[PDB]
Amino acid sequence: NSTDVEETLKRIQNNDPDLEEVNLNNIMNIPVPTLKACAEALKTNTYVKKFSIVGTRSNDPVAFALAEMLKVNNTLKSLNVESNFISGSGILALVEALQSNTSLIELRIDNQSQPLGNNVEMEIANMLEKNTTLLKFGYHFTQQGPRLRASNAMMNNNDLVRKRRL
Ligand SMILES: [Zn+2]
Repeated sequence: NSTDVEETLKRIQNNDPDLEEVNLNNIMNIPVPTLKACAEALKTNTYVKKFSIVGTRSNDPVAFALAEMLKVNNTLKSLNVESNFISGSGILALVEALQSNTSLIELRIDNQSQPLGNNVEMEIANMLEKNTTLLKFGYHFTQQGPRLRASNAMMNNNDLVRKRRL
């Protein structure tokens, strides 16, 4: 990944119309403050459609910052925070943000360092049922109950798109 992180941050902040996709995947020396800055910048950015920070050694502070962003941003379509060190608290914050977001259609939280746990999984399933705009959720539920409810929620949301198309 040869992405210029600082330049990318600047473009997000300036709402550069040519920046539709941000991929910071596998860049392992990005300071958390910089990732936090990207999240803050996205609050007012209207052109970035995809934001990915897979394997960036991100943690809860970054997840919470992105959760705040999701409640304000109404243009980002896909957020990927896979393979990081976000805890169940950080992940729950991201999913909870969906209660007040109708733009995001894809949220990938899969493969953090630690497991979420049944209690977090159950709350997530509940949240996915309260949001009707998300179409893809990147995560493999360990528990059957939450797994089926989430599978059904995503199927329902996708059916909505089909019924309202054109
Ligand atoms: Zn998984």
